Amino acid sequence: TASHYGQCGGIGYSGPTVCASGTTCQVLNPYYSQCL
Ligand SMILES: *[C@H]1O[C@H](CO)[C@@H](O)[C@H](O)[C@@H]1O
Repeated sequence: TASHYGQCGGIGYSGPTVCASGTTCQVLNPYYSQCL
């Protein structure tokens, strides 16, 4: 799962896009999306 304050789903990020319970993937920039 994506981590809190970690990148959740940006362009190029092939990692876990689904956040952990209690956190939400929020796109801050097109390439940087942070799980808050
Ligand atoms: C927070 O941790 C997760 C794995 O638990 C990463 O995928 C994420 O990019 C960030 O390092």
